[PDB]
Amino acid sequence: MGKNDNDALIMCMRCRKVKGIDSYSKTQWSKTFTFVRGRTVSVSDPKVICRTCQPKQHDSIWCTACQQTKGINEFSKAQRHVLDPRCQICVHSQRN
Ligand SMILES: [Zn+2]
Ligand SMILES: [Zn+2]
Repeated sequence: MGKNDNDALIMCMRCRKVKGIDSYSKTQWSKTFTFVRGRTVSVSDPKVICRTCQPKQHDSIWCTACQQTKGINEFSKAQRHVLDPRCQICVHSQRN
């Protein structure tokens, strides 16, 4: 499960930087090999990027109740429509 085969280093095509499963996501690193006839096989040419090389953005809503940035996950849909969104926690704190 990592006796010595965990020293594999995948070259990044983005920053031409070579790193191990450390700087490589498990999902991306897994693409280094595929399953054939029920046998593990190394991909001929696996194209992957670094964790930082890949994009990462998420929508959020500014709250004036606590003056803290929060995602839309912890924010009700209606709270997003209003002109003054309030965290699902702030609303239960201000008794609205
Ligand atoms: Zn990279
Ligand atoms: Zn708030």
